[PDB]
Amino acid sequence: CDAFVGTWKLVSSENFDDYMKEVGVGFATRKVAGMAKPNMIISVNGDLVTIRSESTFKNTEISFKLGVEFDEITADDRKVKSIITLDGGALVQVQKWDGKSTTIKRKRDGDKLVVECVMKGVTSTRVYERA
Amino acid sequence: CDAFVGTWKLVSSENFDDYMKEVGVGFATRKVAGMAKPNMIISVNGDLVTIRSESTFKNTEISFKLGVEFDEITADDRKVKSIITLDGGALVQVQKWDGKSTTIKRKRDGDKLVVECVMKGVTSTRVYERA
Ligand SMILES: CCCCC[C@@H](O)/C=C/C=O
Ligand SMILES: CCCCC[C@@H](O)/C=C/C=O
Ligand SMILES: [Cl-]
Ligand SMILES: [Cl-]
Repeated sequence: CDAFVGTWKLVSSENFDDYMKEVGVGFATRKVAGMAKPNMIISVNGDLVTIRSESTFKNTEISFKLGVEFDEITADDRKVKSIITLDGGALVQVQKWDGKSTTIKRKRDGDKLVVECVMKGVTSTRVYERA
Repeated sequence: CDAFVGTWKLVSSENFDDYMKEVGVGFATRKVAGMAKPNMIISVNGDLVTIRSESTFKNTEISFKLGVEFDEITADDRKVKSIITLDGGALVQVQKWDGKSTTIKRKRDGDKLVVECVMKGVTSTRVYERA
């Protein structure tokens, strides 16, 4: 799971607004979230994975074990159940809440970390590179 | 558990260096950790409690359920097991790792949030007030 380890900075964002729309994120947060260029810091300690996201918007962190469901408060303040798994080199996170769910796929593409977020057919894609 | 909810800023620190010494935190981190004036953001969402700590030093966050042990990577990068409990108005956190343990008691005193950290008889006390 070490291919993801390191510090990553956002270099491109696509369709993030309609992904957020689909998730139920409100207008004001969408403006601030869409203007942020977060760093994403990923580390592994033994079996424990950690992902820190650092924007002007918010600073969040999740710590989790692969394939063990955990409770999470997302940056837009949803309380979700998440499970994160490693699937052929992609880190795949499923978040469930209030009868909905969204998949967040983190994968390595050349020198890039590509994050694909899907919910109900709406996809957002954010690309990161090492800082 | 709502007495702790809100944003808190550090107003005083006492004996933090020897507490850190006792925990095993290294010289360089002790300098940077001791110069930080963190904000501490506490929220409750249903049964889920969250504590964000925001310094120039690091931004961390733990999310937990009361009385349910969780794995944590501390700001100084120890992997610990923590259990947090509510004991007569004090939020009490025990961290265990490598045969050691330390207790972090968060309590309300008038308008202050008082954090008392103990390990092997060495105590540190940090006082926060609402930001
Ligand atoms: C701020 C809106 C929350 C929706 C999830 C989105 O942030 C995923 C980002 C990944 O980099
Ligand atoms: C940075 C050293 C980690 C040791 C725990 C100490 O930070 C507790 C602070 C509470 O406010
Ligand atoms: Cl690379
Ligand atoms: Cl008060």
